[PDB]
Amino acid sequence: EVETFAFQAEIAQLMSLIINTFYSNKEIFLRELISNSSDALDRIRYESLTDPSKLDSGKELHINLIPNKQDRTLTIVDTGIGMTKADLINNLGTIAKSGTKAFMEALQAGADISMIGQFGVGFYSAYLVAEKVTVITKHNDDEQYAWESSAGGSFTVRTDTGEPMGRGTKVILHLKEDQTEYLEERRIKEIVKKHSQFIGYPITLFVE
Ligand SMILES: Nc1ncnc2c1nc(Sc1cc3c(cc1I)OCO3)n2C[C@H]1CCCN(Cc2cccc(S(=O)(=O)F)c2)C1
Repeated sequence: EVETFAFQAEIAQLMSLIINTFYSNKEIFLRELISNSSDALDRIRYESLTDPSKLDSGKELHINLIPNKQDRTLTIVDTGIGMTKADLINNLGTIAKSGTKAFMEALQAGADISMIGQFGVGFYSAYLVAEKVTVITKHNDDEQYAWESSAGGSFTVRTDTGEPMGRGTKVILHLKEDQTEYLEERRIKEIVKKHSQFIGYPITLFVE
């Protein structure tokens, strides 16, 4: 049972801007996703101070980067706090509406796409390099879901039938045909070193 949803017009507008604007420095997507993973790892660590039981779904706090040339995917995996169905359908968009407006205001005033993370919507920078994004996520006290969107104004949510994760989020980037450089070990290493070098969690780059 797959549910189909329309993005708020403001989010659809943001995604179109990311897809349509000529902007050569696409590699910033990876910093934005790693930063989101780090923040989600922080969140579950903090929650666990008052309530140790929230690590019952996994004590290890880390990030994996998994390239796959057969599937033409780059997956960013974390064991952070995860997202609920209510998040995927309602709450993320509610919060992202404000950040999107500020970001577009800043772009008018002369900012560039590389500062998107200051507005809380760096996730959508995935669409610089991906034709489709699939998000697998599991939050304590909710089920594992698959969110998916190829932009175009809509997204889908299903209960995920795949391998159970425990707790956390997988962002699966289905890369555009001309963006397969982000599957190459040397390129990913370069980018993580340049932009994500002080992240306070292990980042494991899987080999093909
Ligand atoms: N890896 C990750 N792990 C966990 N979470 C991640 C994440 N990546 C992202 S970004 C992302 C990923 C997406 C997306 C949109 C975005 I925008 O659509 C499909 O998938 N988020 C979502 C976070 C990013 C920081 C701002 N919050 C606000 C918030 C909302 C609701 C509830 C709370 S609360 O419980 O603390 F009150 C807070 C959401």
